[PDB]
Amino acid sequence: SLNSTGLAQAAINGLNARFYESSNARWSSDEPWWISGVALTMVIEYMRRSGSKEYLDQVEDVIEVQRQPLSWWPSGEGEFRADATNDTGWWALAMVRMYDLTGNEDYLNISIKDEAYMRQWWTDTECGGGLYVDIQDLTYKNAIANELYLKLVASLANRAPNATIYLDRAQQAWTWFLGSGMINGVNLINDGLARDSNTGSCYNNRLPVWTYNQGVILGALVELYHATKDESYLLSAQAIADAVLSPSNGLTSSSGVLTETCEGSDSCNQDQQVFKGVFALNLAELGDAVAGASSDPDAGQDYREYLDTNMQSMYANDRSEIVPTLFDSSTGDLYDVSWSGPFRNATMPKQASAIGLYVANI
Ligand SMILES: OC[C@H]1O[C@H](OC[C@H]2O[C@H](O)[C@@H](O)[C@@H](O)[C@@H]2O)[C@@H](O)[C@@H](O)[C@@H]1O
Ligand SMILES: OC[C@H]1O[C@H](O)[C@@H](O)[C@@H](O)[C@@H]1O
Repeated sequence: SLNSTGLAQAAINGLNARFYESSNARWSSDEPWWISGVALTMVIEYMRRSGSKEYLDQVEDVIEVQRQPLSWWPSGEGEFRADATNDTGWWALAMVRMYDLTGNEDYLNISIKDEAYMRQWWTDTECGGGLYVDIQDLTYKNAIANELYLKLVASLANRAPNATIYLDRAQQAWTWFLGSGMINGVNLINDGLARDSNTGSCYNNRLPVWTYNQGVILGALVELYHATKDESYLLSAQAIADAVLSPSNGLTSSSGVLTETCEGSDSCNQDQQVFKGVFALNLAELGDAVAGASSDPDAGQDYREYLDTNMQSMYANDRSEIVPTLFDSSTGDLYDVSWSGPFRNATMPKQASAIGLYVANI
């Protein structure tokens, strides 16, 4: 009885009415810039799966302005090339989805510039591969910057000209990620790697298991499947997704609701508030690829049922509505960080995570 398309549009309206800045062509200048890129990916994804184009003009506005050289990183020379490789990766993947929606080669070209920019900080001399996240310091090869890069080259291997060098880079990047040790004994991905002070060897730093570090890798393995037709990539993604859905690992509550590790202590900062929706959208990409790769009608049913359970829970316990006025006739929905907990406030990262879950059910 739940229309995920209608609720996604209501959440996007709530996101715009409360957090969109027309004068800046950006959501919430007080919140991390990379989350505007995630929010743009959510809006673009809503339009792709629903067939709507209500926000196409707004998206183009954001793209044209945020494409300019960043005031805090002019050496990047615009095209979303920022001071952290993970910032560039989020916008690069948004530009891939923009190309998927419009077919405009201009957006694909941004994604190609972003790939070359990110590879500038891939080094085989530390950890045998992988790239750094802190461009200025080069002290952290974490999980998210390398999952974003892996998903980028894997997508370019399916859409860009000269896609062979991108397929070669994606297969080598996955080989490094697998052998890095960041995937642990229960098939979940820790935050990043640390380096031995004496030997220079790298090891899993045992930092928290974040939901979006279990999601972006699924989209990367799905794009690696499309380019190779090798179901081995899907099986590896399925093992990671299964670990997230298993209540023994703590990411799935006893009610079957996705729960970030910081929700219990109510310590989720601006970054962590958006992590859940990123995983949900990527899990929908896996479930779609799994269902199409087999003739079983029940293929991917566990992932679809999981997304539906979380949608209903957040529908009933995490929802609020903006108060309409005599002057502002705007309508929509607002959401907090916990998909099962109550509503205390609504911020842009929590709103963006909200849209991602609804779009994952479209
Ligand atoms: O919150 C957990 C993550 O925290 C850091 O990533 C977020 C921050 O780092 C990015 O380089 C920049 O975009 C910042 O603006 C952003 O706030 C990393 O430690 C990451 O590995 C963690 O998962
Ligand atoms: O304002 C500074 C600007 O650059 C920083 O590196 C990032 O945190 C951005 O999110 C922020 O908007």
